[PDB]
Amino acid sequence: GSVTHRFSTKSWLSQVCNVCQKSMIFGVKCKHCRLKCHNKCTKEAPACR
Ligand SMILES: [Zn+2]
Ligand SMILES: [Zn+2]
Repeated sequence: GSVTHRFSTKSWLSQVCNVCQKSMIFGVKCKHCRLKCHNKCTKEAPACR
């Protein structure tokens, strides 16, 4: 079928990117593995195991 995980958007308030970690509120939820990362930051964040 497809091994592509679907990401979602989230922005609480006091949350920080789990990749570059900076002043902002950007987060993405990856299923199959369950991870959090900037709106994208794919260049920094690793590959969804
Ligand atoms: Zn980031
Ligand atoms: Zn995943």
